[PDB]
Amino acid sequence: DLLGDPIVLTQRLVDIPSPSGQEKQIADEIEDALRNLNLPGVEVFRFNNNVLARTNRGLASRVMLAGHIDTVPIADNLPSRVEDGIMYGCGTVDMKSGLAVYLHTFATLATSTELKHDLTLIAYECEEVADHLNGLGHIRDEHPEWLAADLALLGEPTGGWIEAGCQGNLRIKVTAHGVRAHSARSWLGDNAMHKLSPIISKVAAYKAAEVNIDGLTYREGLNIVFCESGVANNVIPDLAWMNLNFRFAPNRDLNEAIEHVVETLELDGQDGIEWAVEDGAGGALPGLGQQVTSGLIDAVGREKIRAKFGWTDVSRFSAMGIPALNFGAGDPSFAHKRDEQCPVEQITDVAAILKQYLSE
Amino acid sequence: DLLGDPIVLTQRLVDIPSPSGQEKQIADEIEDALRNLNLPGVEVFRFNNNVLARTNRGLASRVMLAGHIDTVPIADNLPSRVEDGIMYGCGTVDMKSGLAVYLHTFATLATSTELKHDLTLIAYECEEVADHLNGLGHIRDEHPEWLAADLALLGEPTGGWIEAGCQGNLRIKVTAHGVRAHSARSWLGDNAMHKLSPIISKVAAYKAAEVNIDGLTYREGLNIVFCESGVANNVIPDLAWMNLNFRFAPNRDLNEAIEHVVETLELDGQDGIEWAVEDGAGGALPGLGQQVTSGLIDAVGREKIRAKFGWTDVSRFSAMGIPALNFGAGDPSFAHKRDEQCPVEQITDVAAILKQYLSE
Ligand SMILES: [Cl-]
Ligand SMILES: [Cl-]
Repeated sequence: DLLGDPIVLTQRLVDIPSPSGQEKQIADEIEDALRNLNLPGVEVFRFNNNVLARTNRGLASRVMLAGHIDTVPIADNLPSRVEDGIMYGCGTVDMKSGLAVYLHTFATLATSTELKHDLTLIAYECEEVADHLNGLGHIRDEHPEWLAADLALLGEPTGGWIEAGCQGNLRIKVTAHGVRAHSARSWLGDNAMHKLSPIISKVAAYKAAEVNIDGLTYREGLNIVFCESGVANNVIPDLAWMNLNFRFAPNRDLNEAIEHVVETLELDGQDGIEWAVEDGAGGALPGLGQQVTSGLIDAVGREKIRAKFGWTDVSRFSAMGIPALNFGAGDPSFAHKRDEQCPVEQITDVAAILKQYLSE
Repeated sequence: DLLGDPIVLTQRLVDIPSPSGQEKQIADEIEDALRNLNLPGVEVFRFNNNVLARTNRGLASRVMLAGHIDTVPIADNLPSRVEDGIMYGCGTVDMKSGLAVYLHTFATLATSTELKHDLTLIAYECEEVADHLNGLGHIRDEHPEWLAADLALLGEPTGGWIEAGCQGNLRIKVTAHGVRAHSARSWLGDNAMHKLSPIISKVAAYKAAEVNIDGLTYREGLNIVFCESGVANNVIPDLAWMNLNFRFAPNRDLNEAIEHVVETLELDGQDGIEWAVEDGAGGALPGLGQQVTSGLIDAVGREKIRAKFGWTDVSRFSAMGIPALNFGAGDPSFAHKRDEQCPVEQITDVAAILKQYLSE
């Protein structure tokens, strides 16, 4: 592992197969590439298949550099080979590029006297699987102190752009109960499916709330994504359920997001209707209006920064009270596509931006 | 085959296995039991596995006696054995009782000088299967003249009661089309499922119309019986469909029933929504207020006659412009139950009622 060059490290990390669960090797290499390379003041920490590292140069602000080392199950995309200006392979866009960059820059500026911000580097595992294996997850649960920082940056592929923060994510399953009866004697029973009619109506009528933050504009989303009901053409259904997916702006927290959905749809009070949260997640504030961030906005340009409507591990930091942004290489597409295309150029563009940000 | 006794014929017809498609034998026996028994003026007609027979004694009114000779697939219910006042077996309640009765009475009164009404007897096949194999169906299609009568009686199990007419049956499949999009960017797409919200609301708000006929009261039914939509928790569904089941009073015909549903739910005009009829069927008027029926009402009692909310082949006659009633033996339950229980008594009760009706 070089760490002396950005593009080489990428093609090096990509050629090391790391589909979720088997990040063992790529993790071990990164640890040893940092240890055998004896950077003074730099602390290396091995936690499962996560690799943490931090400097303690006193210093005012602190920047977090995080990225996942795992990939989606490989599909004839390894090893990698560069084809005239562009690198094809697996992971070239999903982190392994940004990861190479986040690693490279930390290896260099850790001992550079012109480092304006303390650095933490977290290369974590199992991002591509249920939130009970997530590397950042266990870290937050056992060693939260390591997450501490004044700004967090996630290597997620953004094509050199800054996709600031992320929106909260809430999935609720609304279930209506009735009683079976022959569809010709409907009155003898109670149509469960019809009970969702009022709740459905409010959802289809709901106009998503919208909020401005740091010059950015986040828009919410409330949609029915699953609706299943029925047992026979001549039987009044006694059971009907839905899946509501609520995407809330980073100015809300789960408890608020939940309370908003439950109040607006009147999930409590409606007889025969039960609801429950199947998945919840916090949003992420970009905090662009802070000095800790000033430099980075400049090294990228105010007109290359949009809001992230999706959800990334960026929230795990914002939960800790840490502003976070998505900043990586490769087009957001080719994400899990069986032909990840990453313009070899963006690798150096990003690495350049980071130095300008962390040196001014 | 006796035809000299009602209860014997029943236990005889039951012991002859006739699950849909194999009514061959039971059909052949009935034909030959009528032919070799040379009733003068009586015409016997063999059509597929249906057995028709009619008298032509001039006479004013004419009564139709119809019943299906087939059963639901047998399930350890044959042969049959009577257990102290009650007969257990397969078909003992689903027609084979009424069929025995309808046969018996036709064999007797066909040459009796005290027969007030001309008689047609139709013992048809494949009632227990899609309406493209139905015996009465093909008869109506090729030899409608045989269905001609002033009153029709179906041997369906009603436990000696008269279940008058039947309600129409309409199933429409409403389908909404949208466009896929990430549930966090819902605005980029169009939620198909939300498009059914207005139509669903009208259905859940619709109060079924209700009509009185001949002292009887029919109530309609409009219910969603199937609702399926969704492709992923993070994907705006582009496709959503429903199954509406409309049960209309016998004062409406299919074209009216359809037009009522389509107007009330505004199925035309709503953009992105297509609808289609999957199944339709006419209702059946009881016509109890007619002289042709006078006798039968008396031989049963005005307080043993209720309205049939379901649907029976009784409609196939009412379509021909012929009032029709459901009058059979055995409890309406035990219908397709793996233990058909028919009180051996009701066999003679019904046969008695019929004579009193057809002799006065
Ligand atoms: Cl996004
Ligand atoms: Cl009924």
